[PDB]
Amino acid sequence: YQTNRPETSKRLFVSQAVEQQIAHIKQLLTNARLAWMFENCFPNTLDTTVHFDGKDDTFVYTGDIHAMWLRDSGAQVWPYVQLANKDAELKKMLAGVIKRQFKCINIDPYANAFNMNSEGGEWMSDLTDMKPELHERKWEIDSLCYPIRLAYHYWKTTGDASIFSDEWLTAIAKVLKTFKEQQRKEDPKGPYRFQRKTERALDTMTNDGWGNPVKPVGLIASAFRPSDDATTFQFLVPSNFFAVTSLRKAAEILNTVNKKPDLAKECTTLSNEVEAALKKYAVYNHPKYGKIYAFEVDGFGNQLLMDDANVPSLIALPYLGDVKVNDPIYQNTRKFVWSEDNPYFFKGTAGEGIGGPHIGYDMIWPMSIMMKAFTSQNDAEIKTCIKMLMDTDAGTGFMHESFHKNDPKNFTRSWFAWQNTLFGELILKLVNEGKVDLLNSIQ
Amino acid sequence: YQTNRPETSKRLFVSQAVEQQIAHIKQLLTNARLAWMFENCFPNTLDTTVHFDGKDDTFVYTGDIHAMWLRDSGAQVWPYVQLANKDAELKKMLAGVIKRQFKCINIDPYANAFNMNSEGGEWMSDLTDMKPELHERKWEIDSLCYPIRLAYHYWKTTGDASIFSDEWLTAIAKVLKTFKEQQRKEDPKGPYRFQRKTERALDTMTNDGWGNPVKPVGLIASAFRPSDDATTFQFLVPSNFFAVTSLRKAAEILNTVNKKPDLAKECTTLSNEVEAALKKYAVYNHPKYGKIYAFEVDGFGNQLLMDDANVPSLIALPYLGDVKVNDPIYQNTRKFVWSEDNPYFFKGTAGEGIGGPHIGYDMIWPMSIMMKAFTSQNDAEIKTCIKMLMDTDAGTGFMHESFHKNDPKNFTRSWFAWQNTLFGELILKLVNEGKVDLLNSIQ
Ligand SMILES: [Cl-]
Ligand SMILES: [Cl-]
Ligand SMILES: [Cl-]
Ligand SMILES: [Cl-]
Repeated sequence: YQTNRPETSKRLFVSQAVEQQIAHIKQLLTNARLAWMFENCFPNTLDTTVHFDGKDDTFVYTGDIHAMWLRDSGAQVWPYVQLANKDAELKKMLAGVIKRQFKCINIDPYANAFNMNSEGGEWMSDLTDMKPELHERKWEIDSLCYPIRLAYHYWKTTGDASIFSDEWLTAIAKVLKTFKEQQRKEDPKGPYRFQRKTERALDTMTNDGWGNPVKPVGLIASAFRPSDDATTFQFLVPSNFFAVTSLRKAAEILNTVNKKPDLAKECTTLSNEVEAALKKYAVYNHPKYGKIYAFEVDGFGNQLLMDDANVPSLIALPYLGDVKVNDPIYQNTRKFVWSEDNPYFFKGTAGEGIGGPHIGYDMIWPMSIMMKAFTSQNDAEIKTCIKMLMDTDAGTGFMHESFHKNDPKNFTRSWFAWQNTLFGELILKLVNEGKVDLLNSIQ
Repeated sequence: YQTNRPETSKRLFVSQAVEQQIAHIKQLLTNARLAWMFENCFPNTLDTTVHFDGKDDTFVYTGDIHAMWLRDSGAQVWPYVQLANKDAELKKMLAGVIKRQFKCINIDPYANAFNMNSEGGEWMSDLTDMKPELHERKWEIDSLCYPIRLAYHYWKTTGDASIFSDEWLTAIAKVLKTFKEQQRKEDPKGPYRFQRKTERALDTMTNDGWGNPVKPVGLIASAFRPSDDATTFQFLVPSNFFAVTSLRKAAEILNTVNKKPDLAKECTTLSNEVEAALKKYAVYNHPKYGKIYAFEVDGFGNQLLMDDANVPSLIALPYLGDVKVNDPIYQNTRKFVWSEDNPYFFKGTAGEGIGGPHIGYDMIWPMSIMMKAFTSQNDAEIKTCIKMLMDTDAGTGFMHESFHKNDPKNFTRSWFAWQNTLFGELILKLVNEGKVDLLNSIQ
């Protein structure tokens, strides 16, 4: 099992703590293919996408899409944070990612994807207010949450509050401004409008670039989902849940570190407003499953019942920490989304799981199977998930965006560093929780 | 009030019976403005869009979109049928419209819009199987229903069954085939795929050209609506209702005229399947309004609650004859759609009514107001609607596609012959029902 990592000399960033963690997990695992896949995937972000300048900046590419997503970058380095106290260079690089993220938010808090400098690119032609520092300007609530999540974990783990600079203060004020704009209370249209001349229906917005109507009940409108597909009803439930938790983290930072209580209070009160509106509008009494969370709602009474593989998703709510895994409405939702009552759940000869309209019919995303494992309370279920992930990689040793339910050799995104990070993180979690016997029972 | 009709020498088709009807209504009406609008609108189709070859063919343009829609053409000559027994040339022309519609269906039963010959046009580059005889190929269930409706009413009025030729037999077989393909039972994708590179989200289809998934519960998928906007969930309820009725008319024709009892039974069997599925899936228990009809459903349990102005619409069900006007679920739906609980209902300084995502926020379609009048059981409501139509035409004396809720001078489609026909039809209906005194009470 020769590694599919790049040759040592070609790896973009090296962490001694990451290398020792990998050596350790390989030693513990008896399944040689699993160990090989772990080694391929866990460090892929560092091997292939990290540009650390040695000082205060880290730019992080997604993989086979050559720009930096706020979402991807916040996830791509997530499991490394727990190693930061053992590795000074790793710690500096992580602080650089967070500092870069806040600078990106400051450039445009509506934008999902950024260039390293001012290169422009193919989406300068989009019918929206573009700057050459942007790769793409799809408004996605979760773009602003992932950096807050990363920064909070980095701070709690390391005690290093120096990331909460004047650029952070500018950024978090932009986050509040943007979230409140997108409650669309005074104007159904507003400051964010997006169209693109494209054949892909979900890469442009309905109603002349304004999206489908919302009734302004307190939820935050998201123009696009974490899949980068346009929302159908703009009050995207998983992303609103993620906003609640992220604003509360922000409030704690603002009170404790910055002594900026007015901004903290604005975060707290907005979080409570969004949470109250989720309780009032995001629940659907399903005749089969009982009370479940809707995927998207419009505030008029429409509720879209589905899930999409991309995190934040319904199945992943407890992974991000937005609900407790025991939440009865979550457990009902979990049963619903992993069934043929979900329009984007697919089952065939090669496996089963959730995809979405991004790639279309019958294309299962490994992320959904990973999130089923992350949120499982049952060993047999976790084992089934891990074996499926091993048996649906087309022998590449990496995580893909999606694969066909009847043929894993038909797959999308060969080099998707967020997904590789998630797989490494999953295996590490399971080993650290004392479940190496379960993994070693895979023959 | 000088007429806005063309001068006599520029009128494309002249009917003696239509002129007699106009002169009769003008003499009965005492409101000069209303009489003027009637005269402008009722014959607009004949005046400006009809090309009858004197034999067996009539081509009918929409107005300011220079192609023939199966929907528009089937409605544009509808109110003239009742005059056909007294005007041989009008009769011949109507039979020519029908014959042309069956010819169109035989060219491509998935296509909405046709050229007179092989001119091609802007949409030849669409990502679908195009032919130069097509102006557009957006699959809309109602495209196949409007011709059957016209044909049945022409047959019942005139007794002329000569229109039900071998070309009809081919055509109705294609209708059955197409409807059944679009139940999507054995293949969730199927023979019809459509994308277009466009900034307009609803002018292309999701999921790589297949649209959003449907669970094959027996309903018929419509890729697009009568607005020409893509469906959100493909089992479009008003169109499925229209299909049931249209299939039963076709069964009657096939039994009585063509002596084809097996093909007739195939129509009836399908009608019964769609009807059963509408009962099981199309009803939503609205907490404010009671049981209502959903606008679109996917068969998985998703139901979209709204209405769009274009007929077939929810408000128009009794106009087309698909439900009785005192169906309790219909009456509940009627209250819901004409309310701010409908995302596409707008109220402003100029009036109120229903639009849709075709033209977008705040744009009300006169068709919705007309349909409210057509389906009204109250003289005062009827009078209010007629007054609103008169007060929202920007002084043009014609019916428009849409007008801004706060300013009727901001309007779309100055020359829209379907809409002009509907207005004439409405006024004629009210006079023929004995309600001229109501019309003459408008000051
Ligand atoms: Cl649009
Ligand atoms: Cl509060
Ligand atoms: Cl095993
Ligand atoms: Cl009056």
